[PDB]
Amino acid sequence: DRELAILATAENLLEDRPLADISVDDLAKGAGISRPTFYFYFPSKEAVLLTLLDRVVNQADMALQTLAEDRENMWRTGINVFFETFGSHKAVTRAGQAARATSVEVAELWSTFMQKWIAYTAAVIDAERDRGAAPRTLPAHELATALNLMNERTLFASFAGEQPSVPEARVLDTLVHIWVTSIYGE
Amino acid sequence: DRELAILATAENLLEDRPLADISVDDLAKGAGISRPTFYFYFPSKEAVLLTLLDRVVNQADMALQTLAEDRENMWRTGINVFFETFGSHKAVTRAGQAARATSVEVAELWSTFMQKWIAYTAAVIDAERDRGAAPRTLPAHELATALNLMNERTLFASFAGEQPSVPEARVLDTLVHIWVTSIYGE
Ligand SMILES: O=C(CCC(F)(F)F)N1CCC(c2nc(-c3ccccc3)no2)CC1
Ligand SMILES: O=C(CCC(F)(F)F)N1CCC(c2nc(-c3ccccc3)no2)CC1
Repeated sequence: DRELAILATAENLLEDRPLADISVDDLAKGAGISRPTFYFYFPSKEAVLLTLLDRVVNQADMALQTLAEDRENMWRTGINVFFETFGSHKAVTRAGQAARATSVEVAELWSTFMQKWIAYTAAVIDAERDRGAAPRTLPAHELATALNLMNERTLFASFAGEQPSVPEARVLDTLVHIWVTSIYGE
Repeated sequence: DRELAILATAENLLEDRPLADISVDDLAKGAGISRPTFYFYFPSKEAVLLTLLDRVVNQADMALQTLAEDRENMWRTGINVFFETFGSHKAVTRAGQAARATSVEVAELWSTFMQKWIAYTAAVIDAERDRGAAPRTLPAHELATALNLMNERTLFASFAGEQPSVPEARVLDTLVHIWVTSIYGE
């Protein structure tokens, strides 16, 4: 509604600058509403970012669910959900990652979804071991945890152009290599 | 001197609480000096953390240099330098990681050492490929980047007891598995 215009404005401004340099006034002005009208839809600019991040993590989650309904290509398509979804929302991903430090709600959102994505990873590794396609090496949930944390750090360093980082055009191939060798390697 | 007592005090208090809840007064009081005497040695409590982190990253770096003067055990000993060094300084590591967001000096320190550690990793992978012990798969510097970023995120999640995290007692074996399979796996 006006809610969607507030969310579009905040995502648009986050591309230009950090949430510290965005006023509820910029957000109201972008959405064609007054400041007190903003406060009807959101308590803070921090609450706007939480909603933007909730939409992006659920978009990734729903795409992974769709997939779940050649072993290298299987993992590549799964990693690609996160590459494309977060890569299509870099400003929100970057701001949301930074807000984990200062928002308990943002930290718990991120934590909830990582636990879900790790549990799905471990379940697929377990299924691969059960069909005899993968060796019983590390505990599957521990392997999944380290690989998902690798993806989190690597994808977000690439998207931010951090030094150091894998170039964005090389990051999917890099991560697929490490997943497939670590999951199938004896 | 008095400098060492300020640094010992700050590391001691960081174990109890975050740098936000430590006053220059706590630091002065711990070191048996006055507040203005503190300002003779350090401009801010933020400068104390920068020095503490510089000492820890250089301790790791010097231990790695010592090492550099069975392939699974080679990588295990190298990863162990970082596990033991950072694991022996969890309060400083945790505070230092958080300060990357709000200190350019802390972010550039961390960046400098990651670039060095990635370049050393890539050089060892290159040497392993040159002696025919490792296959020419991914670009060595891209593989090294992702593996080092994996270690950074995984070690620091374990030490902080984040949810999710690999249990501290399982994190070295977890990371050695993923390094050896990804470096030696075809
Ligand atoms: O990368 C992230 C999370 C990234 C983040 F958010 F930063 F951590 N992944 C988490 C989920 C992984 C997965 N794929 C499949 C699958 C199942 C069926 C068919 C195809 C694939 N199951 O689990 C892909 C990689
Ligand atoms: O884990 C980190 C960095 C961790 C951080 F800081 F979080 F990123 N490592 C970076 C350095 C790696 C390495 N080991 C050896 C070696 C050489 C000779 C003999 C034995 C080992 N060469 O490179 C070990 C893992």
